[PDB]
Amino acid sequence: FQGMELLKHLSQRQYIDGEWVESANKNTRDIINPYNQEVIFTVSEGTKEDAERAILAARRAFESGEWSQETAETRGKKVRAIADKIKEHREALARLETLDTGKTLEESYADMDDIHNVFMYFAGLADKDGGEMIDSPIPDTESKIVKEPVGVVTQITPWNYPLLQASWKIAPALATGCSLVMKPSEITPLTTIRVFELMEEVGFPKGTINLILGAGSEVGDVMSGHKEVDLVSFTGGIETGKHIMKNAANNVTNIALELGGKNPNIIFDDADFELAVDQALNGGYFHAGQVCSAGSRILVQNSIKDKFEQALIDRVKKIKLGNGFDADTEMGPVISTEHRNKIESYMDVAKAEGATIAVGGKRPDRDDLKDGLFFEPTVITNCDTSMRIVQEEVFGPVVTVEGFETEQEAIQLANDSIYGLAGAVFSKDIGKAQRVANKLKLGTVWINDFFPLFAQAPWGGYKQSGIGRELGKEGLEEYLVSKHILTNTNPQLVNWFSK
Amino acid sequence: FQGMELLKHLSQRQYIDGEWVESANKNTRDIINPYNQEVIFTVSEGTKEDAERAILAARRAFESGEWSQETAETRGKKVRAIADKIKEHREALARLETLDTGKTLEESYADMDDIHNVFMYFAGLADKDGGEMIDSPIPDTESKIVKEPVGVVTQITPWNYPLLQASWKIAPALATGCSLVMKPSEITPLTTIRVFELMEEVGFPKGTINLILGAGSEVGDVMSGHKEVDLVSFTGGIETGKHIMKNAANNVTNIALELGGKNPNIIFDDADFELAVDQALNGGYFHAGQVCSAGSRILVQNSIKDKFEQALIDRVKKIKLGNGFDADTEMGPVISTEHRNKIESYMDVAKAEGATIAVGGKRPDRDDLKDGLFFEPTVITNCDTSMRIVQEEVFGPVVTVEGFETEQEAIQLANDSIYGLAGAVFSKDIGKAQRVANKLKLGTVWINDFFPLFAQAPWGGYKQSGIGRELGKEGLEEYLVSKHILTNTNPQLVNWFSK
Amino acid sequence: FQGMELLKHLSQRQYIDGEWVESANKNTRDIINPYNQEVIFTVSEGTKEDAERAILAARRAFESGEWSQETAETRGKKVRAIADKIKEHREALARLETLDTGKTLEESYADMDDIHNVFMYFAGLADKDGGEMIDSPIPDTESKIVKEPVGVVTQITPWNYPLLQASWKIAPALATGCSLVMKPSEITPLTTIRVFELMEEVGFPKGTINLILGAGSEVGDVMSGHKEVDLVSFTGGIETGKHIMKNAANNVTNIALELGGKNPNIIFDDADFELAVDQALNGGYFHAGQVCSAGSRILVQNSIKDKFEQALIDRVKKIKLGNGFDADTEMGPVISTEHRNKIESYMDVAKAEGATIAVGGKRPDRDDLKDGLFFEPTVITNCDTSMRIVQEEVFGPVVTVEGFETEQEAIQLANDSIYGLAGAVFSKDIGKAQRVANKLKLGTVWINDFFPLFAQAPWGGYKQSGIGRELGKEGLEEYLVSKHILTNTNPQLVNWFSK
Amino acid sequence: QGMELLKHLSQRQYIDGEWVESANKNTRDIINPYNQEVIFTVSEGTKEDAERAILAARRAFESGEWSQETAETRGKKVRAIADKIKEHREALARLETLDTGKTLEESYADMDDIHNVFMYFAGLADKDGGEMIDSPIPDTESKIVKEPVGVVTQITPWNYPLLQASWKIAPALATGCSLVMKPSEITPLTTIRVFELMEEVGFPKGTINLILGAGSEVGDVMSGHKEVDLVSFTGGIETGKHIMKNAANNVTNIALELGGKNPNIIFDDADFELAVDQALNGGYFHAGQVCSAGSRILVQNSIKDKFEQALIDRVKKIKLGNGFDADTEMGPVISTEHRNKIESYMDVAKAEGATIAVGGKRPDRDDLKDGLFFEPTVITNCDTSMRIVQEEVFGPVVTVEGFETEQEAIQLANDSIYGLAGAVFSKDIGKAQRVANKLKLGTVWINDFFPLFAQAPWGGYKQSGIGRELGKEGLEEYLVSKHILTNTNPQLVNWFSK
Ligand SMILES: NC(=O)c1ccc[n+]([C@@H]2O[C@H](COP(=O)([O-])OP(=O)(O)OC[C@H]3O[C@@H](n4cnc5c(N)ncnc54)[C@H](O)[C@@H]3O)[C@@H](O)[C@H]2O)c1
Repeated sequence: FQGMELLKHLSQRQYIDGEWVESANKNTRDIINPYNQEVIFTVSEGTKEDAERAILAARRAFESGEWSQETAETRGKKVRAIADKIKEHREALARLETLDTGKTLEESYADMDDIHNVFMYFAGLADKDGGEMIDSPIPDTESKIVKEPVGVVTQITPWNYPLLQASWKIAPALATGCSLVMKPSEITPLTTIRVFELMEEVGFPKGTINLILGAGSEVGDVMSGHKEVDLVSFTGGIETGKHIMKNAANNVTNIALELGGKNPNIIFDDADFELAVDQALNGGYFHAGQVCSAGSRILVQNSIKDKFEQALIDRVKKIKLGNGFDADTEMGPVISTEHRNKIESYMDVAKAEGATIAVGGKRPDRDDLKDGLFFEPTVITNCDTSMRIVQEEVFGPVVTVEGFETEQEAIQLANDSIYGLAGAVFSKDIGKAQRVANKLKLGTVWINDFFPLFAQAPWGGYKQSGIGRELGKEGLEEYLVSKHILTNTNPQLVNWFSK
Repeated sequence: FQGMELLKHLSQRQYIDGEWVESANKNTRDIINPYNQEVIFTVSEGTKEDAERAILAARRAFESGEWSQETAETRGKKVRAIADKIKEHREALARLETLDTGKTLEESYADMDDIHNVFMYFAGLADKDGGEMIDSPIPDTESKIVKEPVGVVTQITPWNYPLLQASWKIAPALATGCSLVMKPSEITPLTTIRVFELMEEVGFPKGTINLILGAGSEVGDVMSGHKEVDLVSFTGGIETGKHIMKNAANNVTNIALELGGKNPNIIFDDADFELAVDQALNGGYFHAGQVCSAGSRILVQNSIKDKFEQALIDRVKKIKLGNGFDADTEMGPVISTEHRNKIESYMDVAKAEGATIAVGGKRPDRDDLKDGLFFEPTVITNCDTSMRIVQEEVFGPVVTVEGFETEQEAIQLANDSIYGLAGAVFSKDIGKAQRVANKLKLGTVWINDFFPLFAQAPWGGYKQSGIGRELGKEGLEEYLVSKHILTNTNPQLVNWFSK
Repeated sequence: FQGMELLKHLSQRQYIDGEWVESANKNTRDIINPYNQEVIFTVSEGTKEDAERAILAARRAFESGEWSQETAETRGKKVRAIADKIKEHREALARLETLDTGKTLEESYADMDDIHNVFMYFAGLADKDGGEMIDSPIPDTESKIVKEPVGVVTQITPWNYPLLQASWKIAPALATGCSLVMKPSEITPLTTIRVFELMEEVGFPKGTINLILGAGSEVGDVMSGHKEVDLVSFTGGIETGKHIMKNAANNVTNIALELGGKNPNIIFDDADFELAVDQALNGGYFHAGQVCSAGSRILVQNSIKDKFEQALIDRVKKIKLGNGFDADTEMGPVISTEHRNKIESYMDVAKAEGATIAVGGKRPDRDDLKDGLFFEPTVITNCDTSMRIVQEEVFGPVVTVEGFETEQEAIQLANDSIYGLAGAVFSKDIGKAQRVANKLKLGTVWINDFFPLFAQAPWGGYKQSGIGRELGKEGLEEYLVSKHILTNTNPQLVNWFSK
Repeated sequence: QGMELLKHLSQRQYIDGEWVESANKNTRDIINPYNQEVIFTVSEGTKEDAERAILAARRAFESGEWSQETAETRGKKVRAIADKIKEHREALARLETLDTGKTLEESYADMDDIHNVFMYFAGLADKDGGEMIDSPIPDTESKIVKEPVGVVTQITPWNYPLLQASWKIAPALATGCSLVMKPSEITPLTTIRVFELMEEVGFPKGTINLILGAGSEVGDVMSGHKEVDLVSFTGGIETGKHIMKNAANNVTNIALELGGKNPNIIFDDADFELAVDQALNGGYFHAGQVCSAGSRILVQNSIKDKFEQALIDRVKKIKLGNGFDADTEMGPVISTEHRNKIESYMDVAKAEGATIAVGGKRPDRDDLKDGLFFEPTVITNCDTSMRIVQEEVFGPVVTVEGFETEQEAIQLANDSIYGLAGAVFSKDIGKAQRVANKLKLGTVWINDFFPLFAQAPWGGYKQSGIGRELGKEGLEEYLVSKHILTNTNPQLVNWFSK
C-alpha cells in the first residue's frame, strides 16, 4: 500500500522511564487509514498499570532534579534542538500525519511549519522570566516571588491534529522543567511516536518524558486522578472534559482544558464578498470540518443572504474529494466509521427539526470514494438558534447558515451557545468589526480572516470551550507555580503571650 | 450584653439586585458569641431560589455593561472609596468581628488594617494592565490581547476571618468590572453584612454586588453549579473544595480554591532560640489555631529538642485565656460546640495512636470560661508522620512536635503531607534557610518569621491546599480572561477550493 | 479682580530644606497678568547659590533615607494625599492658573482634573513592581534585579501649563522615593508655589522637596550641571534642551527632555467634514496655540482642500477673544510682550518667503483687547515644506494649510520635520487611519480626535521632540535604576593563579 | 604563530553591502601586544565613509526590508549568527588572543558568552510588542506599540572587542534597527570577522555596516550626524562626556557604558582563601584591563595585615607569558601608550605618599622584554583622598584600604564618581545583603566576582554610564514607544462659535 516505507522503522511500543516497552499484557491495536480502511500499523495498548508506572517515573525524575534543576538557558537549547529535528524530518512527519489522519499533504506540511515554530517559541521563552521582586509593605523584609515548574503533568490529545496538539503541551512542559506523561488519541499515535524517538535522540534524563498508548476509557482516569500528578492538560470533547475535571478533583489537581466550539463566521453586507465566500468554504471544510476552530456557524446579513447561499452552494459542488496524497484533493475523508455515523445521525436530527440539507448530507457515490470514510461537504439552511444542528458541535464537513438584520442581532446570535472558542467578522468597516469583536465572548476573534493562530499568542476558550490557555506567555504560565519567600532581615520577638 | 450597640442598626437581610430582602420562605438563623454562647442576632436563612435570583441579577447587570464597561480608572476610584469606609469605621468593625468570631480585639484591629490595604491595593491596580500587543509572525496583520472581566462570580468564605477573607475576593472582582454574588459562613455573617451596607453607600449599579445568607449545604450547589457563573472563588476546607470542583465541572466553570494546610515550622539548632519559641507560640495559638496559616507542625532539630520542648510547654501553661474585648486576653475561645467537639475527638485520636498530650488537651477549668467555647492551648509530643494527628488539619489550639537530624530530613518531613500552603524556617544561617526554602513545596515561605502576608504578594497553595492564587497580580488574573484579536490588514483569498 | 483674593495668603518665597526662604540676595521678580499686563504679585528671585543649597539638601535627605527607604505602600498613600489636595482646592488652583497664564477657566478646570488624576495614577503605581527574579545560567547562584529610586532629580517646567507639567514630574519622583528640586518658568510660578504649600501640609521629610524660583539664565546651569544631580527632567524649547544635555555631560548625568513639536493634523477627503473643522480649530487655537501638542501643521487632501480652507477661515473670524475669566471667551491672550513679538516676526518670515496670511496675522484693534497681549487667530495658506513658517514652531494661534494627493504623500509631509511629538488623523476609513498611524514618526497618534493625553499612557517624542518619556509606566522608569545582585550559593575557588 | 587565521581575513570596511577601502586609500598596522610585531594591515576610513555608511543605514531602515520583517524571522537570523560564533569558536578565540594578548582560555570564555548573547536576543525578539491600556476616556482604544528606534551607531573598546560588539549588534538586529559600527582602531580583527559571518547569514543591503578608523577622525560623525537615532558607546568617561555633548546637537539618544572603580569588600568572617583567590582574579585577569575589575580592595581592619601578607605573597607567583601558552596566567597590556599611562600612575601613587608593596614596573626576564608586559602590582598605605584610589588605572593594579565596620565599608565603596560593579565577601549572607542593597553599583556580586550574562542587565550608577546593556533593558534602548489612541465615537466639541 501507499506510505508503506514510512512505517518500516517506526516503533510500535510505548516509552516508559527511558525505555521502549510493550503493554503489560502484550495487547495491541490496529491503526486504520481512513482513505481505504486498511490496517496500516499495529501498536501496543497499555494497561492502567503501565500509565501508573510512567507517572511514578516522572515524579521520581522530577525530584532528582536532573531536568528540573537544569538551567533555564540549557532547557531552552534542548527544546530548540527538538525544533531543529522537526524541520529536519518535515517531509516524513508530514506524510506520516496525512497517512494517519487523512488530511491533504499540503495541510500536514503547514503543521510541521507551525510545530517547528511552536517549539522554537518556547525554547526562546525559557529563560526570559523567573519571577519578581516585591516592594514589601513591612520594613526590614525582603519579598520575592519565584516561579517553579508545577511538577508532573499528564498530557492528553485528540485525533484531528495529533502532533500539533502534542507540541502545544510538550514545549512549555520541557521549557519549564516539568516531567511529563503523554497519551495521544488511541486511533492516531503515529506522529506522536515519531516525535518521542526524536526527543530521545536529543537526549533527556530517564523519566522526564513518557508516552502511553491506549484507550482513554482504560488509562485516562489513572492520568487525571493519580495523586502524584500536579497538572492535567487535556484537549478534546466537552463531556470527556467534565469527566476529567471531576476526577482531577479527588486530589485537587489543576487542569487546563481545551474543548470544542460552535464558532461563528459573521459576514456583514459590506464585506469583501468573494473573500467571505472563500473563507466560509475554508472555515467549514478544511480537514473535513474536523477542526476545533472550524467556522461551522455562518451568520450572514439578510441584505446579502440570498446571494451568499447561492455562491456558497455552487462552490461546494466543486470541492474535490480524495486521497490526501493526491495533488488534486481539496478535502479528505473523516477519521472513522464511528465519527462518520455520528455525522450521519446529525443529518437525520436536522431534517427532523425543520432544517434543509441544501447540498451534500450523504456519502459519496463515486467509484473512487466508496471504500474510504468520505462524507460530502454540506450546507444547512432554514435553521435557527434553537435547533440542535445549530447548537451542537458536529465536527464534520457541515455548516449552517442563519441570517441577521443588524449588528446587535449578529452579536446576540454569535454569543448564543454554551461555547466560546473562536470566530471571525468580515466587513470593510473596521470600526464596526472592532465593535463586534469586543462584544463576542470568544477566546480568539479574527477580523477579515479565518484560522490564523500562532505561538506568540494564547489560545483557549471563554465559557465552556475550556479552562486555561495554551501557547504564548499564558500557555507557559500553566506549567509554573508561584512561591512567595519573605525574609525578615531584622527579626524581633513579638511578645504577645506571657512570660 | 457587651456588643449590643454594634447591632442596633445592623441589617438582618440578604442583598439582591439593589434591595435588602428577606428569605424566599422567611426562614431565619441565630448567630452566637462563642465566648458565652449567647444568641446575639437573627438573620435571614435564604433559599436556593434566592441564590438563583442573585446569580441571574448579576448576569443581567454584567451584560448591561454599567459596571463592566465603566473605565478602569473610575472602577478604581470606587474600590478606594470602600477602602476609605473600612478605615472610617475601623473601630466598630474590629469590635464586630471580635463579637462574632471570638478572636482578640487587637487581632481584629490588625485585620481591619489589612482589609483597608487590600481594597486600596486593588483600587490601585485596576487601571495598569489592559493586555498586550504582539509582534505577529504573519505579515500584514495586527495581533493583540485584551484582558476582560470574567463575568459573574460567586464568592464563598469561611468563619475564621470573615471580612478579611471577603476583602480578598471582593476587591479584585470589582476592580476588574465583574458582577459578584457572595455568601459567608452561615455562623459568622455580621461583618460581611456590614461591608455590604458600606458598599451600598459607596454606590454601585443595581445587581453588581449581591449578598446571600445561608448554609452552604442548602445554597452552595447553586452558587457552584449554575450555568451563568463564570468563576467560583472558594476559601474553606478540603472536602467542601472537592465537592465544589466536581459540581462546577457540570458547566466547565473556572474555580479558585483556597484550602487548609499542615504548615511546618522548622527550627534549626542554630536558630535564635527565644525567637523560635516566641514564633512557635504565635504560630500555634493565634486565634486558637483557627488559622489556615497556623504552624501546627513544629519540626525541631534533635540537638535542641528537649530544651525546645520544655520552654514551649512552660510558656503554654502561662497563656491567658479569656474574652476578646478584655485587653489581658491572649487567646480566645474556639468558634462552635461542633468545632470544639471535633478538636476534643482529635485528642483521643492522638492518644489512641501513641502520642503524648504534654500539656492542655482539654477544656479550661476556670469558672468564668465555663460558659464559653474554650479549649486549652495544647502541645503534643512523641509523635510521627504516620499518625493522623500529624497529617490531618486539627484547626485548634494544638501543635505537634517532631525531631529531625539533618537538613535533608527536615525538608522530607515538611513535604510529607498532602498540603502545601505555607511554612517557616528559623536559622541564623541565612544561606541554609534559603536552600531549605527552595525545596519546600509551599505557596508562601517565611525565613525567620511567621504569618506576614499582604496584598502586594500572591497567596495560595501547592498540592491540595489549593488551585490558583489570591492577592497580588496573580489574584487579579483569576478575575480576568484573555481575548486575542487578530486583524488582517490586507486580506487576500486563499483559493484552496476549486472555482 | 475677584482673584486678587487668591493671592493675599500665597507664599512669595522659595522652599528649601523644609523652610520658606527668600532669595540669597533678597532679589525679587514681578509677576504679570497677560490680559491687562498688570503686576499682580512679587516673588523671590533666587540666586545660583540657593540652587546649590537646594540640591545639597535633596542629597542629604536622600542619603538619610527617611523617604527613599520608606515603604512603597506608604509613599503611595502620600502621593494620594497630594492628589486629594488638588481636588479639594480645584477651584482656587484653576482660577490662579488662569490669572497667571491667561487661558480660559474652563481649560484650567480641565488641567486640575487631569492633575488630580496624574497624582492618583502614580500613587497607585508606587508599590506594583520592585524588580525581577532571573533564572541564572550559572548553577548554584541567585539572580535578582531590584529597582531603586535614581536619587536626586532636578525638574524644570515651562510657562504654558505650569502645574500640569509639574505634576508629571513630581508624582513619579515621590512615588519612586527620589528627592526633587523644582524650578518653574520664571514668569509663571503661582500654581507651583501653591502646590508646594499643599505638599508641605501632607508632610514630607526635610529636603525631599525643594522649590527654587528664578531665571533659568541665572540658576539653570546649577540644576543641570551640579554633580550631585542624578537626573534632569526638562520640559521646554529645543535650544534650551540641547544646552542642558551638554551641561549634564560634565557629570554624565541622566536626562529626560520634552521639547517642542510641529504636529501634523492629517485630514482625508473621507473624513467627517464638520468634525475635521471642529478639531482643526481646537488643535489650532486652544491656549492661543501655546500648546506643545498643538495641531499647527494641517495637511488636507487636495479634493476637499478649497472647501476646507474656506470653512476654517470663516470659523476663525468668529473666534471670540477676551478675558480668560469671562465665560464667553473662547481664546485668551498670549503670555508676554516678548512672545507676542516672536509670533509677529513669524508673520514677516512667512510673507517674505511667499506664504499668504489668509486671515489674522496681527494684534486685534478692538477696544477691550487693546491693553492685553492679544493676537488674532491666524491661518496661513499657499505654503510648502521648504518654508520656515511650516518647519519651525511658532507656538501661537497660527496654523499652516498644505495639500496632499495620496496617502504616501501625507505620511511623507507629516514626517518631514526635525520634530515628532504628536499628531492626528481624520478619516471614516479606520483601516487607512491605522496604516498612516504606523508610519508616522510620532510618540502619540490620534485617530479621529485631537489632544487626548492621560496618566495611563506614556508621552514623549521621536526625533528632536525629546528624550525619554513622561506618564505611564515608562514615566516612572525615568526615576528608577536597576541593580543586578548575583549571589553565589556554593562559592568555590577558581585556582587560576599559582600557589 | 597564529598566521593562518589572517590568511583569508578581510582588510577592508563593510558599507552598503560591499567590502570597500577607505575613501583616501589610507591604512593602519595592527599589533600583537606579546611581541609588538605588526600582524595585519587594514583600511583607515574617512569621515565621509562614515557619513556614507550612516546614509546607507537610513535608506535601508526606511525601505523596511529589515525593520518590517516579522519579529520571529529576525529572531531566526540572530540565532544563525549565534551558531556561526560557535561554529568558528576556535578561530575567533585564537584571533582575539592574537590581537588583544589575553590568555586563550579567556578568549574561549568570551566566545561561549558571545554565543549566548546572540542566542538570548534571538529568543527575545518576538516576545513583547507593547501593550493595551485601559483608557480613562470612554469610547477610546489606547495602545502602545514598540518600534525600532532607527539608525544606530555602535562604538567599542579594545579590551574585549567582540564581546562588547555582540552586546550592541544582537539587540539592534533583533529589534529591526539598521547599524553602523566602529571598533577600537587597534583591535578590529574579530570585529571584521564577525562581519564576514553576518554577511554569510544574509541581511538586506544597508542594515549592517562596519567602519574602520580612529575615533578622533570619524567619531564625531558617528555621534553628531543628524540621521543617527541612537549612539551606543562603550569606552572611557572622557570620551563619554565628549560624545554626549556632540550627540546633543540633534537631541540624539545615547547609551553609555564607561569605566569603574569597583570595590571588592572582604570582611574578617569571609572565607579567607576564597577572598584571596577572587581578589587576585578581580585584580589581574586580562592585566586588569577589565571594566569590571576589582581594583579597589576594601578589607576589614581585623584581618587587613593578614590579607596583605597573603595577597602580596601570591602576586609574586603570578605567571607572565604568551597568551597562547597554557601556563600563562597573565598576558601583557595592550599598547606602549597604555603601559606608560600605568607607569605614570605609579609615580602619582608614590608622590602622594602611597606604597608600592610589590610590582610597579616592567619585568626584566629575557623572554618578556619584547612584549608590553607590566608586573601585577599592589599598592598599600593609601586613602580615599588619593588619586591612585579615585581614578581608573586599568592596569594590573590594586589598592588596599582598611575599614572598621559595615558602615565604613559602605561609605568608602561609594566614595568615587563611579558605580558599575562590585563584590562583598562574607559567610554572613544576611550582612552581605544589607551591604549589597546600600552600594550604588549596577551589579553586586555576593561571594563571587565577574559573573554577568545576557539574561540580566549590565550598566552603571552615577558616572559609570547612562542606560543598560543586556537583559530586557538592553533591548529597550533600541526601541521607542508610540501611543495610538483611537476615538470610536467622535463627537464635536463645539468650543468655538459657529
Ligand atoms: N480547544 C482546542 O484547542 C481543540 C483543538 C482540537 C480539538 N478540540 C476538540 O477535541 C475534540 C477532538 O475529538 P476526540 O474524539 O479526540 O476527543 P475525546 O474527548 O473523544 O478524546 C480525546 C482524548 O481523550 C482521551 N480520553 C477519553 N476518555 C478519557 C478519560 N476518561 N480520561 C482521560 N482521557 C480520556 C482519548 O483517548 C483521547 O486521547 C473535538 O471536540 C474538538 O472540538 C479542541
